[PDB]
Amino acid sequence: GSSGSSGRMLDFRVEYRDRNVDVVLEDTCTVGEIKQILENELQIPVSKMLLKGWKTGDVEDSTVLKSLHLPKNNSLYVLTPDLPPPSSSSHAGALQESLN
Repeated sequence: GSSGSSGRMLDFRVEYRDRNVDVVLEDTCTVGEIKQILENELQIPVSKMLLKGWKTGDVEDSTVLKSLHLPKNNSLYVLTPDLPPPSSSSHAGALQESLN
């Protein structure tokens, strides 16, 4: 059965322009995960997303949660400067051979 090893879940509340999403991942996961994760729920590219609001200055994706020892209730926020604003429909912006 399930015994011996235990993993504490962390509720990371990511406040994004669109809305606040709840994230749950063991402390074993890498800080970078939270990023790619938010994409599986917000469908947003980690590239356009900028993880911020850490515990100490700026944390590197090469760091693990268990390292920072985040509290039970966590609150983060994403900032997409490049990515355009959330709009139902728009006209401005045509497609044509051109790098992104």
